Amino acid sequence: SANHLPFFFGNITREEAEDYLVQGGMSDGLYLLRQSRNYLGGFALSVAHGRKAHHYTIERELNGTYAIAGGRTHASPADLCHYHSQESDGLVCLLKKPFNRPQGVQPKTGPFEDKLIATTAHEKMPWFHGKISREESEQIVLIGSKTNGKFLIRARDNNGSYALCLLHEGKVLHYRIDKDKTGKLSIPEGKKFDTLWQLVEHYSYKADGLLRVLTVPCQKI
Repeated sequence: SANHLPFFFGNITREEAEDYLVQGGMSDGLYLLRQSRNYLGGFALSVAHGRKAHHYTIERELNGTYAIAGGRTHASPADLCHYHSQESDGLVCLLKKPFNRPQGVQPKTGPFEDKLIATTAHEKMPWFHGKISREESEQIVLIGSKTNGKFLIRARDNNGSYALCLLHEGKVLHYRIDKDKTGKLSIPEGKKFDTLWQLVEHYSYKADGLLRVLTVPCQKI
């Protein structure tokens, strides 16, 4: 699908997409497309309207079709833009001009690999150490070549519930990761994610409630 779209930027952050909106002209109806960072397989739509950027999450439905939350299904993300370019339907305005990728610029692929496969890809990742107790997690973090932001994720007493251990000025910080009814992982009062690696890539880029940003993953035993 949308890997060859001129306005598909990729796994860029929400802020970076807004910077491109100011580079494009911020004319109301200017839009671009990027990869969603907290909804697996879904997309995100960044539209500028009234001197502000507006973001809409294009979720991938169960049948393989993409649709906005509380909306009608579209074959591909391009079709959704084409539909919303002629019909407003719940958005701020109609999509007028796309902001094609500037020259030199390619789709940004992040450490997501730098449905089934995604859900069980964390087992082999360096920051995931599996099921360990709290005392074991702090020991393993405290005894290596340590540096601020060194972290790991462990499985809590529940299978499906995880816990984040982060190093901050000699102290191992413990953050709880809980599952909701939908099945989305989130830190208390934090943004919800579909997978753990999306939680890592978000928190390794911005503090967002944490005392510091995740940096280097602790190597697993």
